[PDB]
Amino acid sequence: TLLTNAEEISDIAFGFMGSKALFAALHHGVFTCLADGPLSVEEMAAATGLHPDRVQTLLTALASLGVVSAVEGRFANSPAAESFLVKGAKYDFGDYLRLQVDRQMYGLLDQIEDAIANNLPDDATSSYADWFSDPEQAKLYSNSQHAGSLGPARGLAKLIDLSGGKKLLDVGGGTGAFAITLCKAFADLAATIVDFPNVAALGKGYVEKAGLSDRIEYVIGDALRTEWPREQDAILMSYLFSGVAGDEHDSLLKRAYDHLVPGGRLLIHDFVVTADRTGPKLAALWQLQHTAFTPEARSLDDEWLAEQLKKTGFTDVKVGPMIPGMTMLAEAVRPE
Amino acid sequence: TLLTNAEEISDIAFGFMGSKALFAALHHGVFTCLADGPLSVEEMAAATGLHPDRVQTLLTALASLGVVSAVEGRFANSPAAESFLVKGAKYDFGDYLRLQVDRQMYGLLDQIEDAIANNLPDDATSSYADWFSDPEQAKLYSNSQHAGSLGPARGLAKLIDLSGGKKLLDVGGGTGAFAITLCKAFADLAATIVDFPNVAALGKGYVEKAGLSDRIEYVIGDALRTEWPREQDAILMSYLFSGVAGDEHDSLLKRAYDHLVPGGRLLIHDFVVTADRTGPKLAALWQLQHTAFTPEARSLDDEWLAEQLKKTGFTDVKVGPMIPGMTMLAEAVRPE
Ligand SMILES: Nc1ncnc2c1ncn2[C@@H]1O[C@H](CSCC[C@H](N)C(=O)O)[C@@H](O)[C@H]1O
Ligand SMILES: Nc1ncnc2c1ncn2[C@@H]1O[C@H](CSCC[C@H](N)C(=O)O)[C@@H](O)[C@H]1O
Ligand SMILES: CSCC[C@@H](O)C(=O)O
Ligand SMILES: CSCC[C@@H](O)C(=O)O
Repeated sequence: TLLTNAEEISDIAFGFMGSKALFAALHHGVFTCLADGPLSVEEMAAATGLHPDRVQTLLTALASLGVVSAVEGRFANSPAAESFLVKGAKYDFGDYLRLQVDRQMYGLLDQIEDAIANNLPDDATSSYADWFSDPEQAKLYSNSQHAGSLGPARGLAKLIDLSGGKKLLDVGGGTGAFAITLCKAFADLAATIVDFPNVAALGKGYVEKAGLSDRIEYVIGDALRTEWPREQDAILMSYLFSGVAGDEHDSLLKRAYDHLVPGGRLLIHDFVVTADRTGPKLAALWQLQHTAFTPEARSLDDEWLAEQLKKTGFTDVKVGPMIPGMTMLAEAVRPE
Repeated sequence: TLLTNAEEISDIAFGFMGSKALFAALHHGVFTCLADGPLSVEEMAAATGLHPDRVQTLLTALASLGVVSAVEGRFANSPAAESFLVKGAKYDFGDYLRLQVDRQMYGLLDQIEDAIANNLPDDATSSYADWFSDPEQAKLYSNSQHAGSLGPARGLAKLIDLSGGKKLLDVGGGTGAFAITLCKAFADLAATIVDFPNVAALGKGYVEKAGLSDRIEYVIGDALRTEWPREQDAILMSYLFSGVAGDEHDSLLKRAYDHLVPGGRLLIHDFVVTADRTGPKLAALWQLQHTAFTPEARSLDDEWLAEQLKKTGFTDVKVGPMIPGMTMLAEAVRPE
């Protein structure tokens, strides 16, 4: 798409408003109340403790975005709302949306005007490290991040083969949604996670809870200033490049390569744009979001990633989509 | 449409990142830099005083949104960008977006979770009066609004005839964009604008520099508590109902009626949704925005509006589109 109307510009300009319609509805459990069938404005006001005129305004906004249906003064969940937004649904993720995206990201992106200029004040969150210094933020971000990564981890376990008592290193693997998943999935697979203290202390909870403190250890600290375990069969870097300065990118690949065993695989999951750089829109937007608290970030495209993977010494380099319209998966092999 | 895919939810959830892409770009003069022709990342890094990497991330987000094209390594302004976002463009409204919408509205919407629950915190901005008592806030808001309203004001003059010695009352007419424009058109017209002190203080500047001091006067204050002149020929309310407690809607129509000579016209320009509450999307979302700082706002719909107008006593009551996909205009005549 290339914009033509002033209205089309307005569509983009006021997109934050629609995001906040969804977010607010989530906080007040709107889609959960609709789960048992259509409701009038007044029936909703009673179910949520909101004033009728306010719900009318909230729902009207929702209906206009297709998130709910509006038929004869009664509103109902869209199929997508029933699947993904109703509390308890197998695929529910309203909580990732309202806690991490709304409570943290929305406000945080008020920083980009300064960030894309590397003009941040000191009283701004300028890194993951700085941000996570606040344990209750670290826990707020991780807890939803974890929840959100479980699905993609499963999809991941279906492509790669870690069978054969192997060793996994997840650099920046947070609270362990990917390692925990790949370990439960693969026989005799052991894993290390490199992540910051406050995050690491939270992962240790998720890992002991899974009953896997025998197979999964944290090397705690800043990955860039902390020794990794060498001779690993597989390295996972998921949303690491995005939250890391762009000058680290080359030496990040060299290190991954150096810490691999011959035939070892490197796995990079992240917001990646096509090389023509016209999308995918969700990934480009998320690159920007990360830049808000990572002013030195750069933009990963699939071509660049391919080429630098090869010039690092990797072979069998492949790049494909993971989270539809949002992330990609790059696979690399240190040669046998 | 009625959404079904998790990616469709995602489109909306992260729509706010795209608003911010546009805004950050306006703040740094991106499109004005692309005004003379296509540019590369280094050149754009140069003209915007941004790092080539942060410009790449920014422009890439912009391309995937449609705001720019991405060709042979060089970025270009979309046609819409050329004409609406380039400073000095005949129809430029970039400053309205980055100053009023980005610097004020985006942050204000952080209140809706509480505002929709009629439970804002004491430190929350909870009305126009509250908000504009801050002169910097009033200035920032009103210099943009004046600009974004000049075009629609010309459109409104072309739709109506206020000739032959008329008196116009513009309630919450702000810095007088409309009034100035309709006075410029109809040489014998006199106007009266009713708006808050910090706003009127600005308006007078815009009025004097137009050479209209003799024909346009302010009545400073909360319109709800201040006496309006009587025997008017037209009464304009443009974006007044949106930001006012729903409590007060009936009795605004009545006063307008009582302050009109027989055969005089009431004009209501505002974000109005349709009675089926299906849209327009943009009006529905601005209704939610105003509610963030007007917790007793109610949804203005077209049917209610025409009905209340007849209820109050008007005739020749029509409602039609005004700003495409965003606002409507309701015309009514007090019987001859
Ligand atoms: N320099 C650094 N050192 C250690 N951890 C880092 C880091 N930079 C970013 N991180 C961590 O990288 C993680 C990014 S968020 C994603 C979590 C997980 N890898 C997943 O895919 O679900 C965060 O947990 C953050 O704490
Ligand atoms: N209760 C009130 N009394 C006086 N002015 C009010 C008001 N409530 C809102 N307003 C004003 O109405 C204006 C809304 S913005 C639009 C201004 C102008 N009528 C235009 O359409 O371009 C603001 O200037 C705001 O200050
Ligand atoms: C930096 S948050 C990205 C995580 C998101 O993709 C998810 O877990 O669904
Ligand atoms: C408070 S929004 C101003 C109205 C808008 O539609 C414009 O044209 O500027």
